[PDB]
Amino acid sequence: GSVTHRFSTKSWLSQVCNVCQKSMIFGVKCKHCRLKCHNKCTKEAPACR
Ligand SMILES: [Zn+2]
Ligand SMILES: [Zn+2]
Repeated sequence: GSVTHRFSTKSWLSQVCNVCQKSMIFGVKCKHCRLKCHNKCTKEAPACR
């Protein structure tokens, strides 16, 4: 079928990117593995195991 995980958007308030970690509120939820990362930051964040 497809091994592509679907990401979602989230922005609480006091949350920080789990990749570059900076002043902002950007987060993405990856299923199959369950991870959090900037709106994208794919260049920094690793590959969804
Ligand atoms: Zn980031
Ligand atoms: Zn995943």
